[PDB]
Amino acid sequence: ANKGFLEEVRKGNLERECLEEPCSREEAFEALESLSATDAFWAKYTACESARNPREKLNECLEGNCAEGVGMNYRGNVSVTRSGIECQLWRSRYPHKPEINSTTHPGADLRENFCRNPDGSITGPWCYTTSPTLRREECSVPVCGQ
Ligand SMILES: CCCCCCCCCCCCCCC(O)OC[C@@H](O)COP(=O)(O)OC[C@H](N)C(=O)O
Ligand SMILES: *[C@@H]1O[C@H](CO)[C@@H](O[C@@H]2O[C@H](CO)[C@@H](O)[C@H](O)[C@H]2NC(C)=O)[C@H](O)[C@H]1NC(C)=O
Ligand SMILES: *[C@@H]1O[C@H](CO)[C@@H](O)[C@H](O)[C@H]1NC(C)=O
Ligand SMILES: [Ca+2]
Ligand SMILES: [Ca+2]
Ligand SMILES: [Ca+2]
Ligand SMILES: [Ca+2]
Ligand SMILES: [Ca+2]
Ligand SMILES: [Ca+2]
Ligand SMILES: [Ca+2]
Ligand SMILES: [Cl-]
Ligand SMILES: [Cl-]
Ligand SMILES: [Cl-]
Repeated sequence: ANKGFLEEVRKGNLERECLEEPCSREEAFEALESLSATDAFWAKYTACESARNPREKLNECLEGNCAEGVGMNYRGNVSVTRSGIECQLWRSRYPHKPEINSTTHPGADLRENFCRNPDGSITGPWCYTTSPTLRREECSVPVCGQ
């Protein structure tokens, strides 16, 4: 947050400016050292608004081992779908040509074949499946706070 006066003379600090106070994308950018880091942080940050209080809740959401809300914040290592289908590598173009990837969604952390919810799918974190007949399916990930 920018209370207006001279705080902006200080070098950006993520803890002070974004975690101890709400911040704008530009503030986050100033506090971080790259666009990559900014895209990643901003995606995790916005996906955790429903959990900014208390800090323990916010930190858990940002860590992303559990899904908050619809799970756009999820960054865990589950790579199998609900029905048990092994997830397809996000970077692979087979058996399904991904409409969603690193380019269309930077900061979504679409690594390997881990489940993610880059488009805010209502059924939670998902992944393109290795089954030729099923393009994508949601995964079973633990919900934050339960
Ligand atoms: C330099 C003073 C300018 C303000 C003139 C108003 C009258 C005097 C009252 C003083 C209170 C307001 C101080 C505001 C100001 O300029 O902030 C100085 C900054 O350098 C401090 O920055 P920083 O610690 O990052 O921001 C404040 C915020 N509570 C935080 O934790 O981020
Ligand atoms: C979750 O998955 C990540 C990503 O594969 C694992 O971290 C990687 O671990 C390898 C060693 O096995 C390192 O070479 C990589 O640098 C790590 N990837 C990065 C840069 O994040 C991590 O160990 C896994 N943890 C769990 C929960 O199993
Ligand atoms: C992302 O998708 C676009 C078109 O959908 C494609 O041009 C690009 O090569 C893809 N890259 C990834 C993230 O695999
Ligand atoms: Ca501030
Ligand atoms: Ca600021
Ligand atoms: Ca700043
Ligand atoms: Ca602090
Ligand atoms: Ca403050
Ligand atoms: Ca600024
Ligand atoms: Ca700036
Ligand atoms: Cl396809
Ligand atoms: Cl990868
Ligand atoms: Cl899905």
